[PDB]
Amino acid sequence: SMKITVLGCGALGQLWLTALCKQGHEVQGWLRVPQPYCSVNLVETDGSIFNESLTANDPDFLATSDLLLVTLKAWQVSDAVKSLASTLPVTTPILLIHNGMGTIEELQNIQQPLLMGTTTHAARRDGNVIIHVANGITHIGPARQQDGDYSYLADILQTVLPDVAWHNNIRAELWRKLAVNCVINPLTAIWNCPNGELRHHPQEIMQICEEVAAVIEREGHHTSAEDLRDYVMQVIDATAENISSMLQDIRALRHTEIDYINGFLLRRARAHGIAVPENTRLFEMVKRKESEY
Ligand SMILES: NC(=O)c1ccc[n+]([C@@H]2O[C@H](COP(=O)([O-])OP(=O)(O)OC[C@H]3O[C@@H](n4cnc5c(N)ncnc54)[C@H](OP(=O)(O)O)[C@@H]3O)[C@@H](O)[C@H]2O)c1
Ligand SMILES: CC(C)(CO)[C@@H](O)C(=O)[O-]
Repeated sequence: SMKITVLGCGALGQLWLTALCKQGHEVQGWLRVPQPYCSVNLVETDGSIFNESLTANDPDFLATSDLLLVTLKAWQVSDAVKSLASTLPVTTPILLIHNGMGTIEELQNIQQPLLMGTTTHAARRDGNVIIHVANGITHIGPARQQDGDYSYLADILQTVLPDVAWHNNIRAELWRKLAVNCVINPLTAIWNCPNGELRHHPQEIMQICEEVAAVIEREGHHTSAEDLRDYVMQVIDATAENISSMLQDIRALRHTEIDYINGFLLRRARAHGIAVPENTRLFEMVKRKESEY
């Protein structure tokens, strides 16, 4: 029924391409370097394997797509989206799913309906396959004031890769994800540790949460440092044995998403005159680790 272009055919993109294929939707990948085909290779939670070769980089397929689904790293997002937006119909919604925040600020002139999403699914590259590590929920809603009700997408996507929840205002959700990510990613990348080690660092966590709560406050959302801290510990307790995405990036010598996590927090703090010494130091530490490669 649906025709979807997936931009960013990595771990997340392949997860969605597989799911969308199993429900009989028409899909293609959009790759950085144009190629004969997009190969999709996915090991599901049980152990089953999906192997397909799909259309890639077809501009006509793009011009007649019902949705652009974007599953790029946050620093890759807005240049890639801008370059596809003049071919995609002015009416086709663009759904951004990434960690961090700050991309919407880079996409103010997009004429398409723009949607933002967070997900707790986990998918990992293991050599040449993607492994679906965990199931989860994807929260989606409008990116901007002008973007309307595309809740119909949530219904459709619930039948593809549950669970999916639509929110008329997604901001609170982005901030709560940003808060946990400001804690776990830089600290794990710095200490080279599994998430669960952070349970030994309650003072540092709480210091970061106080800074985040102060900014979220000024951005017009009711929270407290204690509430954010409680949520960080839930996430830590749930993921105790995991290697965070930022630590995985570090270990693998890839560029990190720091500019859209703590980096974005710093941008919002500075815009309001909120001193965030601890987030600043974590940001500098991650940037430094990256300069060693
Ligand atoms: N994986 C997960 O379990 C998970 C869970 C929750 C949230 N997320 C978030 O989702 C986002 C995507 O994560 P991921 O883990 O799926 O990353 P990923 O595996 O690196 O996938 C991104 C893909 O996009 C490709 N790409 C880079 N620039 C492109 C461009 N300009 N045009 C088309 N393709 C391009 C990359 O190829 P190259 O690497 O060759 O450049 C890569 O295959 C991140 O913000 C991440 O934090 C991931
Ligand atoms: C919450 C989180 C930090 C758990 O590892 C995840 O967003 C990640 O790894 O990026």
